[PDB]
Amino acid sequence: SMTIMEVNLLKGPKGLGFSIAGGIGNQHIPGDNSIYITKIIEGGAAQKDGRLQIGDRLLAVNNTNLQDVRHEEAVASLKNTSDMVYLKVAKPGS
Repeated sequence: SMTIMEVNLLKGPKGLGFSIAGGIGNQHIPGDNSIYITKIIEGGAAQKDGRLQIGDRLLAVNNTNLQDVRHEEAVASLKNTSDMVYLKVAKPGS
């Protein structure tokens, strides 16, 4: 089974503060189109909160499922969010 966590972040003065890779046409692992968190930016909301980690797979932002999307669409979904943002992640499985 998947180890799933839900994290609600307030963007704040420095924003959510994490980078993502992966996506359709931009695979992080061969055969895997998942979106992966690759950096936690110093000073951002993700760092302050502490729950998100490099290596997490970003499953959804609010009501938008990101399990099989283009990287550009995943980035857009993160930017199309208001001050409180629901993030659902899978922790490393393997």
